[PDB]
Amino acid sequence: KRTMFNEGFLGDLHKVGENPQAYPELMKEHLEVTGGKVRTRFPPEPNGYLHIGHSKAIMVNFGYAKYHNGTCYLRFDDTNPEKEAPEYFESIKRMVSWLGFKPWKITYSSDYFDELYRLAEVLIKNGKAYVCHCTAEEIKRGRGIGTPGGERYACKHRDQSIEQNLQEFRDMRDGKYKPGEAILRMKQDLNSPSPQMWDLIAYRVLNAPHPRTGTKWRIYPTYDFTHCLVDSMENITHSLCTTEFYLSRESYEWLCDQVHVFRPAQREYGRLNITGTVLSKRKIAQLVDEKFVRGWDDPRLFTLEAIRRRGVPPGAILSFINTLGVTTSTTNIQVVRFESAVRKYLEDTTPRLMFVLDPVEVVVDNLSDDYEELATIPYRPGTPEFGERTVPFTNKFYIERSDFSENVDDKEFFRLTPNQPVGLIKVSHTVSFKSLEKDEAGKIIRIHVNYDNKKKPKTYIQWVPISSKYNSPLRVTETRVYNQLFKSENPSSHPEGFLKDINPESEVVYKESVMEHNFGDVVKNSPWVVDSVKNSEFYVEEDKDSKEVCRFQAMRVGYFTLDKESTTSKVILNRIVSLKDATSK
Ligand SMILES: [Br-]
Ligand SMILES: [Cl-]
Ligand SMILES: [Zn+2]
Repeated sequence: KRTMFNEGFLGDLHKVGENPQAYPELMKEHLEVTGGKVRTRFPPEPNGYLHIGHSKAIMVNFGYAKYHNGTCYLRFDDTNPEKEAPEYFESIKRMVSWLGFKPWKITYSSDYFDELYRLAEVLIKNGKAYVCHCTAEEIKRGRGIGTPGGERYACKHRDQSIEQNLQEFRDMRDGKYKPGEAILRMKQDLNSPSPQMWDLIAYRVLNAPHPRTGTKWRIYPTYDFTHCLVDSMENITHSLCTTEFYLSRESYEWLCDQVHVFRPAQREYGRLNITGTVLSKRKIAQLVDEKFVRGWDDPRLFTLEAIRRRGVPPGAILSFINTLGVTTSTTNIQVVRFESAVRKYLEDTTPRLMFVLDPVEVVVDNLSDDYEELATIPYRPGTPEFGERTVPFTNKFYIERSDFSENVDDKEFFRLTPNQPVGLIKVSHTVSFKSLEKDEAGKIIRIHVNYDNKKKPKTYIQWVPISSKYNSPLRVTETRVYNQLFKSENPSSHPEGFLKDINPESEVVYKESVMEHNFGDVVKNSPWVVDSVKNSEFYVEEDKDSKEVCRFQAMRVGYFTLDKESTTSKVILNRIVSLKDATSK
């Protein structure tokens, strides 16, 4: 019964209405508005695509609310003016939804600019802010900073009367200062040992339009100003951020107290750090721009869009996050570890098909054209709810080129050779080599065998029959096999730069693979959900029309799903992950 929500960091969280206040009477309205129910928020900046790390923030905030029958905001933190970029907003919405969560309301930090400005005047009127005209360097010097440790002291602006500050702030608003010539600073404590109390900048002059508020504003608040005040206005009961910002909790609470508003409870958890890839917008941008990957959703990347297109089930991500647990400590996870978790999840949940990447035609010389041995095969052993299907064994079929070898002295090779018969999955007898045919280039184009129907074979291989009756094979136009994008676990530390740690074989494309005809029924009945998952607390209902929900295990090959670009006419598969953890090879 124990999950991340009732133990560790989330388990130790306060109850609604039991977090400390500077002013006692403010809790009353808080409880009235919240109704004593949990209110969290997911407040991403809509200036980029979300990556795997954000899955933890999503699950933590939406999950905690859900667990307590409360609500979670989806708040676009658009505090800073930016160029229009709708794609980021919609992607964020899709990813939240993809992971199975629902915002009770969607808001923007910019929705509160009017109230934020008012509170800024309140802060000034309470003698807790001043208008400063110091340059960036003069501000650094006042903070004892090009190395730190120096003496700290106030500028002359800090002593300004309330009247002067208020007038100058209104002049900032009305465009009487150029950008940088004036800022509103919080009047905190320059003698404090904490940098977050060194008179933080609250408002800047930017003279730039805003997508939501147009040309209305010449001045904008900073994150230091907006985050706690918006949390307060939205009556957040649990403001959950990463420990990366633990130091700012002091100034977070200070600001609320200075303008006499409800003081929300900011509590910090350790973020998820994925190593073995690159997550910065600038570096991924380089990969995309220079064509190292196909785009921002390329399956080799660890953006959430990429992970979705790759075929990683959303429930696997949720389960993974829960297993790691949530505490004040960061979770530092290798790509290999994440991929192992996905692999195990897929092994528990996927239907199993016979699929041949690089097919070689096999002809059975001693079987008639009307011979048909119907092999009925469960979609997944030990999973009755997945049912079964049938595959016709005829006198013509395809096997993997890698499942035949002419080298009869290779004691490690357990498949088909001229001196060694091979078994076929769910087929009664083995097949034995008779002859082969090559083209001028020496490539094998056909193998003749006998069906040994009148000593056990070393292994049983997959096969795809040629059978017009059952429209077999299903022909796959393109199969994209993905390996590690980088050769090392720390690409950014590569001498010649991270781009030089790229793995040349990160994407291997196979053309004209062949698949058993029952793939059609697999597609039709996707997603395939085992009972254990259906009844778990991490079940995510997926869109049955999404391509990526068509996940399956290709026996002896790996785990695959349909790519975004796939169609019935031109089937395109992505390999989600290989069958097994790495070997020395
Ligand atoms: Br955060
Ligand atoms: Cl490649
Ligand atoms: Zn100053």
